[PDB]
Amino acid sequence: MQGHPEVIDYLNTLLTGELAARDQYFIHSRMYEDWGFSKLYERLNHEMEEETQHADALLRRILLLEGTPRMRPDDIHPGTTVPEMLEADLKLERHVRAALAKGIALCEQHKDFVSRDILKAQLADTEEDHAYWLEQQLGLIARMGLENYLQSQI
Amino acid sequence: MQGHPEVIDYLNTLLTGELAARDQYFIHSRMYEDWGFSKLYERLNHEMEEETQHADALLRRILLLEGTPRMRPDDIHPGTTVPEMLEADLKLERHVRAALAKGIALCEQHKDFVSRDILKAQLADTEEDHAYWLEQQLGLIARMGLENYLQSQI
Amino acid sequence: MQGHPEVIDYLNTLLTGELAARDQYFIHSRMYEDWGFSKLYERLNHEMEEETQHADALLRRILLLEGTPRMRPDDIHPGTTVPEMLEADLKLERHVRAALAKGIALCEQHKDFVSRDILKAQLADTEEDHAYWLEQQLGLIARMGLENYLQSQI
Amino acid sequence: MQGHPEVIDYLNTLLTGELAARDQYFIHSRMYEDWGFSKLYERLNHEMEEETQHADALLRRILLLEGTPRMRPDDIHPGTTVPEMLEADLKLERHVRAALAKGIALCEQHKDFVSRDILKAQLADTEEDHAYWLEQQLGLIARMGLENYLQSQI
Amino acid sequence: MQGHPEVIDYLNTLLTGELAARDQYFIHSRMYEDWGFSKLYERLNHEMEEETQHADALLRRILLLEGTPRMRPDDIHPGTTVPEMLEADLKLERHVRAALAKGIALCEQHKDFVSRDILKAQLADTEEDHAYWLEQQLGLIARMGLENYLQSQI
Amino acid sequence: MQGHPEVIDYLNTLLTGELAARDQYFIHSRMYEDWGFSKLYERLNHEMEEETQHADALLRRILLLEGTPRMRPDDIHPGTTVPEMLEADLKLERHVRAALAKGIALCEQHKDFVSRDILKAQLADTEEDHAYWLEQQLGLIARMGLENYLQSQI
Amino acid sequence: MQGHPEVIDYLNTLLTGELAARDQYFIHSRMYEDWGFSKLYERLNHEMEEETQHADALLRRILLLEGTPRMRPDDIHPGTTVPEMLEADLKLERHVRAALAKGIALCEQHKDFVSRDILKAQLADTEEDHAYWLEQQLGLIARMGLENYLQSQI
Amino acid sequence: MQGHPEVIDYLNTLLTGELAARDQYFIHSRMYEDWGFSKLYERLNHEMEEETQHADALLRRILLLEGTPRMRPDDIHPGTTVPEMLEADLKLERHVRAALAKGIALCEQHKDFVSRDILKAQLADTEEDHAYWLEQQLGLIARMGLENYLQSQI
Amino acid sequence: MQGHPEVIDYLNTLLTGELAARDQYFIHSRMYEDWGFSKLYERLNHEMEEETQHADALLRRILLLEGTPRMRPDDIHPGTTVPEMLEADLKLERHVRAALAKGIALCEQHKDFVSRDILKAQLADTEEDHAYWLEQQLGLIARMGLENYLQSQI
Amino acid sequence: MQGHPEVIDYLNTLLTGELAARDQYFIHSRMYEDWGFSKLYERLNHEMEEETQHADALLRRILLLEGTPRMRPDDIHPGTTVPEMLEADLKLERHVRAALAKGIALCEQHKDFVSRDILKAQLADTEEDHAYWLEQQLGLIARMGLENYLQSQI
Amino acid sequence: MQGHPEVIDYLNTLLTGELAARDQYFIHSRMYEDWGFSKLYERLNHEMEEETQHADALLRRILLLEGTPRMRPDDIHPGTTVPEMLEADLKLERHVRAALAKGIALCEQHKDFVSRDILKAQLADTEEDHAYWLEQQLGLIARMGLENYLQSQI
Amino acid sequence: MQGHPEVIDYLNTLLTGELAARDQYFIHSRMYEDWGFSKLYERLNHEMEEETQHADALLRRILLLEGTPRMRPDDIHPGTTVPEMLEADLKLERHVRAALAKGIALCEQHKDFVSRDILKAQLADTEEDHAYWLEQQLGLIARMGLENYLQSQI
Ligand SMILES: [Fe+3]
Ligand SMILES: [Fe+3]
Ligand SMILES: [Fe+3]
Ligand SMILES: [Fe+3]
Ligand SMILES: [Fe+3]
Ligand SMILES: [Fe+3]
Ligand SMILES: [Fe+3]
Ligand SMILES: [Fe+3]
Ligand SMILES: [Fe+3]
Ligand SMILES: [Fe+3]
Ligand SMILES: [Fe+3]
Ligand SMILES: [Fe+3]
Ligand SMILES: [Fe+3]
Ligand SMILES: [Fe+3]
Ligand SMILES: [Fe+3]
Ligand SMILES: [Fe+3]
Ligand SMILES: [Fe+3]
Ligand SMILES: [Fe+3]
Ligand SMILES: [Fe+3]
Ligand SMILES: [Fe+3]
Ligand SMILES: [Fe+3]
Ligand SMILES: [Fe+3]
Ligand SMILES: [Fe+3]
Ligand SMILES: [Fe+3]
Ligand SMILES: [Fe+3]
Ligand SMILES: [Fe+3]
Ligand SMILES: [Fe+3]
Ligand SMILES: [Fe+3]
Ligand SMILES: [Fe+3]
Ligand SMILES: [Fe+3]
Ligand SMILES: [Fe+3]
Ligand SMILES: [Fe+3]
Ligand SMILES: [Fe+3]
Ligand SMILES: [Fe+3]
Ligand SMILES: [Fe+3]
Ligand SMILES: [Fe+3]
Ligand code: NA
Ligand code: NA
Ligand code: NA
Ligand code: NA
Repeated sequence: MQGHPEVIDYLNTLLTGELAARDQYFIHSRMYEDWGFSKLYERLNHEMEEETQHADALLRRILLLEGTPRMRPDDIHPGTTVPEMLEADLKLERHVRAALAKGIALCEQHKDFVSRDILKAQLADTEEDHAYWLEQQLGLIARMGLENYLQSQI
Repeated sequence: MQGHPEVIDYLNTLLTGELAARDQYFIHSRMYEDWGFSKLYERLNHEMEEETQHADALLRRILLLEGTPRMRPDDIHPGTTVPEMLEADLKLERHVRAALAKGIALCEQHKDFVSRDILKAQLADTEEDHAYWLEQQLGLIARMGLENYLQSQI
Repeated sequence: MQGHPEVIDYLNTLLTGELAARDQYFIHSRMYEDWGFSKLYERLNHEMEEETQHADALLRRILLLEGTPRMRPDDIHPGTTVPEMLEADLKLERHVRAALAKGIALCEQHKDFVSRDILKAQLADTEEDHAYWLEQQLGLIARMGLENYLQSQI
Repeated sequence: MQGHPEVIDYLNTLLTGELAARDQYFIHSRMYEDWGFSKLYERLNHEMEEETQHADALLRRILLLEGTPRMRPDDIHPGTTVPEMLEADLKLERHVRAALAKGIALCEQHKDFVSRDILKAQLADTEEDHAYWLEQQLGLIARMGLENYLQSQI
Repeated sequence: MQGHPEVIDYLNTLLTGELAARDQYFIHSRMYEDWGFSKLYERLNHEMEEETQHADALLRRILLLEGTPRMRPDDIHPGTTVPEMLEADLKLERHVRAALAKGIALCEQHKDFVSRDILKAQLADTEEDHAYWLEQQLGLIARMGLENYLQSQI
Repeated sequence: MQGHPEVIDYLNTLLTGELAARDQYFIHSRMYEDWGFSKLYERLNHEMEEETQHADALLRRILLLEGTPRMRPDDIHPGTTVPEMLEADLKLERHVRAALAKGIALCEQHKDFVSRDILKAQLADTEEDHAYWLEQQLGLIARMGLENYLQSQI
Repeated sequence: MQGHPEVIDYLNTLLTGELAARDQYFIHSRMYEDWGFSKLYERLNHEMEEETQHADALLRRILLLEGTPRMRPDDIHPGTTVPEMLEADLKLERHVRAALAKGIALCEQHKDFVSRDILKAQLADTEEDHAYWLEQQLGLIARMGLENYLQSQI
Repeated sequence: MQGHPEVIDYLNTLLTGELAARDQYFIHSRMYEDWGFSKLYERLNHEMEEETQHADALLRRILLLEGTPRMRPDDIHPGTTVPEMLEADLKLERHVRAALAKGIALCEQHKDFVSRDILKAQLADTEEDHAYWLEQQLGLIARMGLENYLQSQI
Repeated sequence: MQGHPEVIDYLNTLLTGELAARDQYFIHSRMYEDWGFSKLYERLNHEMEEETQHADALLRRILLLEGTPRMRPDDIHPGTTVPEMLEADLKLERHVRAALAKGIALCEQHKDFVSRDILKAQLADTEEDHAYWLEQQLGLIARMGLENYLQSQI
Repeated sequence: MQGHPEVIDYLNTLLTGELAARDQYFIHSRMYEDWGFSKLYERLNHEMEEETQHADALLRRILLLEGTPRMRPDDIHPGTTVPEMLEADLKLERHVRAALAKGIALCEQHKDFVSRDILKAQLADTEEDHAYWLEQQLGLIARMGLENYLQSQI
Repeated sequence: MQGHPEVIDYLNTLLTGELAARDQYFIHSRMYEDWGFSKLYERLNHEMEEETQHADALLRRILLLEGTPRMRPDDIHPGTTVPEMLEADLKLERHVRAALAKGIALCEQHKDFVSRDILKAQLADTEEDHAYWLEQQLGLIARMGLENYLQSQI
Repeated sequence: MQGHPEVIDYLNTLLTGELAARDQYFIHSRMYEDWGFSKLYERLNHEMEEETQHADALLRRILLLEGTPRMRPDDIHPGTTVPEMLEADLKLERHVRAALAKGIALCEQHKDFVSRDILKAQLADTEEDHAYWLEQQLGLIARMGLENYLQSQI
């Protein structure tokens, strides 16, 4: 079934954003593991699997709409310390959030309600789970200090 | 069976106090969750269920005595930081404790011994579990400092 | 993540409406129990738990959006007979329904699609379960008469 | 295997009658549910599944006989109250009964004994279960009055 | 251990009251069974077992206090119709309630706190279960009429 | 609860479309079975059950909104060969898709968000499962030829 | 119990027809096995068991009616290729079908309704299972070609 | 549903025949038991249960057809020795067989095909099980002599 | 929470009494074991565990009230023969009983109802179990003589 | 532990090759699914998971050696038909094979035997499983033709 | 089978290194236990078992090659504080790593590929598990400070 | 994938060596069985299965490399007594060992690292299991004498 070219193009923009989120969590989770923070490894490894599923949903929708998926991830920007990595991932999730919300409005304007619903499901994941967890960690650092926080993530 | 109007009125005063305790623990438990302190969320969520049961016992007793329950909670006074919230809940429990003890004496004076027993059961919960746990947390903060304490409640 | 002040304020308006629905079902379910209608007690006790979950969803969303939840329930208006209580609860659910629908439109206008989805989930509960059950009971009373209906709810 | 054209045509007449019986029970069962009569919903939902199987048997037999099935249901005539719906379904079953009996005689005259047996199986269902249950409900209404009857079907 | 003679004598007064409550429920439960009201038989049979336990607690306490139990039940006053029997049992429970409350005050004045606690346990049973159930049945009769109520107790 | 007449009327238009989809899959699944293609029978039998559920959702929503459901299916247009039947079902699903999308926009304009959500759930089924499967079969025929495809569906 | 001589004689005619059907399926199933078509072996082996049961029913009925069974099978006419064998079995089943239908009419004319019912059970097997399966295979060959069909029966 | 008076009357004639068959097997089975032939007791006790089911089917059909069942059994004619009882039961079953066959023809002439099918089911039981077993026992007596036969039935 | 100094002091007086009861049962139970009376060892070992729990309840309550527990047991007065030990333990329990009852009155006068309830629970244990068992043993000795009694406690 | 810069750089070259292999299998597996070839979807989905593990091994080794992983995948070159995609994946695996073999020689020359072993494990996967499977599919197409091959992968 | 004398001698050099690693972990694990760090005891106890297996592999290989194992461990150099012990073990593992890598090159030059493989297996253990874990602990100390780190190892 | 001709040729040389080892163990194991040495039969039967797997690995690798396997086993040289057979098998394993080691060096020189790894796995089996077991048996004979050794292998 042929989708609207503007919707297909924008789904492709989101797809390359999700492939990048997957890859940023791939490097960050392994960096956390390398430093001995098993709880941060486990959380970010789990998020990497979740972004792979987000990407998969977009990729499959683009194919169903007879589009050609764009498979190059956006460039990523890993941190070099725990606070920088948490900040970098939060910036990433805020960008995804804004990009999804623009896509939701676009899908409504092109009367593609199934694509809109796919994006809204990911927006809820982005706001209520991914970004929220990151905000919580930065807030825990602010309240107990970085050293106590890092001890809790061994 | 028609209860004594003074006892019914005082049970209503206690009921609105218990509905408020339930609601203060509702907001505090969710604030703790929002900040990433799962152990404080779990404890205060559990206390919210316990105050709902305390309220239920009073509400049912008022109806059995052919009274009309007052269902508006007392106003609550949530804190804005972990130490303020613990303090606010302790002040709340101390007020409940005093209110229950006055009610126990009142029920005895009106020879309503079943109502008295209902209140004494809640007084033991208030003193030996609710208030006691809060005193313990504030004492833990005093002994290990706030930052170490907050780390323990993740 | 900072939500739009108008959306946060309106979520707070809905929250105090849900806290009230919880409390109206608390008093009504216990009144039904007091009169020996176990089936009405069980149904309204279950709805009280459902409104507590509705309130919880709004409260958590307000906190996630960096708002301060308003915890005072709206005033409630319990009935004094079975038909009055059913009517009062239906009036309550119709008001909730209208309030949610206005909030859904508001969330769309502020491009807060996750908040909109939270409200739409509650709107479906309100229309297809809560209000619907109440309409059914009043219709059963109309068809078999009040006395036969009350016998069926022992 | 090529069936007799008169038998195929008459099986088609019965098929559109069975598709209609299925659809009348579809609307009636959901109307009963909408009014809170779960026992009438369950019974008529079950009959809707039984008429779907009756239709299926006729449809498959028509295809086996190298006929082309007629898939438009006959028009249906739903009631607007419980007594009218029971009456309308009984009128429907009486019509089906007569139509099946004519078909049984026709199949014998064309020496199509397998088609005859298919119809006789449905005739027994129609007389001994479908129509019989409806006669029983109308008789229960006559003996205990409509209001007591409707109470029994909640 | 020698109890206070006034307390022992009053426990004996209560014991003969409990033996009577047991016997009134014995005759009423069997009358209900004789008329075909299995639910009233089961409830009053259960209450007869509960009053036997109440009597047993008093009898054992009197012996422990080196008193001689009085074993003649008070005279009972069975009804002749369902409404009269419910009324007669409610009058019985109201009398027990008042007698227990006087005994509680007496035990306190003689500093016999264990006897007081035994009586308070029975007072809660009397008010919150025995008398309450009877009030509920009479209220159900008032709301749905006697005939519908009796049908519900088959 | 009284729905908007334009929304009720349009839900009725969709209902007769879903009843037709159910019936087209009823005849097609049995035709496939008659020819020995058990895999096509099983798939289309399953879709017939899915369209019955789609119809049921619309029918129930119309009743809840105090409308009168229209129960006559739209006319159907069965094929006479496997490729024609697949094509006819795809044309059917494309029509359903367009009709649902118009209804979604209509429900939004009348601020009936629960009806809108019911339609969006069916739109996702229509696009991502029903129509998609049919497109896949026609594409398999194009890639391996009809004869090899039909062999795979025995 | 002495049956009618014309009915006994005709049952014997059918018995020798069923013994032949058993034997034609015996040779065909083993020929299919010899060529490597396990699915055709399994199907025709199963039909051979079914014809043995058909023969058994006739043989037992003839004995019950005090007749002497004729045990020589009719001559059979096996094919030499898969299409010829399917055709030969279909011709066989069409002959059985016609012979059974004549016997059904004969049994009715001699008021032997139990014999008639035995024949009608076999007629349904013959039309709806045995002949139908063979028609389906020939139709599959027509639709996908012989080579693809034979591959599917390995 | 009102049956044809001639069919109802004839079903009543059959019903009194089946009630008699039940009663003849009641006395015969107990006579066999009294003499120590447990195998004949068990067989005839089982047949008595089967005739009770035959009677039940006729009785229920007569009521469904709005007839009044005739409940007096036909007179029975028990034997006084094992060979006489077997003979008497065979004569009974032959009479039932003939009566059922006449009823089958009558039901067809009045186009009551469900009643006809009820009778045909009983006719098969009568011919293939009840009468057949009795013929077998008499034949066993003829082949091994009465004394050896009776030994086998201990 | 700061308790009343007079209540704390009196709880301390009771605590040292309970620590002594524990220790008197420790020596007596082991003396009984040393002489071969396993049943007296088991009973007094069990009472020693019960007094340890009584002491624990008082100790914990004193700490909760911000008092400093007094941990020196009162002096104990073990017997030298079975009758002397039973007598010594009964004297001990009578003293505990009186001390608890005075404490109950004191707690009421200082409106410390939770402390009062703790004491009343122990008073019931003291009267109805500990002292009662001892009275029973001395009474058994009086009724069967010491030698028969001691034989029963091996 | 600081690795040799030339080895770290070459591991990074391999890592971006493995991230690309993962992504080419991501798009190809979903394209196969979109066309209805479930067996090709399952195989390539499984290979995508295997390349993710290959990438993970390299990424972790680079971090252990105190290098900074390069996370941008190499560009990929998806096909547009089944034969092109198989060819494109085989070209990809041949390139990986050659790149790994060069890396193995490099690791030996820098006496990094653990890195060498990591690469040799992946080389065996590449040659004996990934590339081999692709060669097999192309060979199956050559032997049975593309259409028969594609039928086998439904 | 006679091994090369230079390879046997070098395996002996490695064996005495592994016996020493076992013994250094023996003393360190017990020192950690003595200080109350159960997690460091468990880890180093596990490494002591792993070095015993490394030694065993070398010892067995030397015997298989008809060499005489050297069983004196190299001298060890335990630390006196947690940071010194971690450092001392890391220095030990770095020395083992270098010694193994030299042995791998030596085995290749003498074409003893099985001995080489034994050493490479231990080299991977040394680099990727033993040394890596130690680097991680020192890095955790650097990031959260020694005191927080030691608390985490209780 | 086309392997290097020199590597393929040498793998073929090894393959015919492994086929011979399989066959020498086939004859030796059966000779041991024939003489009553079940333990030698079981061991050499197991080695025959192991050499079949070694051959299989080489054969499959040669095919993967697009070579043509040479399937003639090398000539074998069975012994005629237990000591001769053990010696002959040890000579065989020493030859295999040397042949594998030459092949390992050859594979490295042609940069075929997967083939090298296949050979190294077999070299470890040859040295550490096959040859080692044989050396052990000859050494056991030297230490306890042949007669005692043979007794141990019954
Ligand atoms: Fe998750
Ligand atoms: Fe995402
Ligand atoms: Fe995300
Ligand atoms: Fe608790
Ligand atoms: Fe409370
Ligand atoms: Fe509280
Ligand atoms: Fe619910
Ligand atoms: Fe709500
Ligand atoms: Fe609600
Ligand atoms: Fe049924
Ligand atoms: Fe039907
Ligand atoms: Fe019907
Ligand atoms: Fe009870
Ligand atoms: Fe009582
Ligand atoms: Fe009572
Ligand atoms: Fe599905
Ligand atoms: Fe649909
Ligand atoms: Fe559809
Ligand atoms: Fe079959
Ligand atoms: Fe047959
Ligand atoms: Fe047949
Ligand atoms: Fe039977
Ligand atoms: Fe019968
Ligand atoms: Fe019979
Ligand atoms: Fe005890
Ligand atoms: Fe005590
Ligand atoms: Fe005590
Ligand atoms: Fe794999
Ligand atoms: Fe790879
Ligand atoms: Fe690969
Ligand atoms: Fe390990
Ligand atoms: Fe080591
Ligand atoms: Fe090590
Ligand atoms: Fe082995
Ligand atoms: Fe080998
Ligand atoms: Fe070998
Ligand atoms: Na700390
Ligand atoms: Na009634
Ligand atoms: Na083909
Ligand atoms: Na004999």
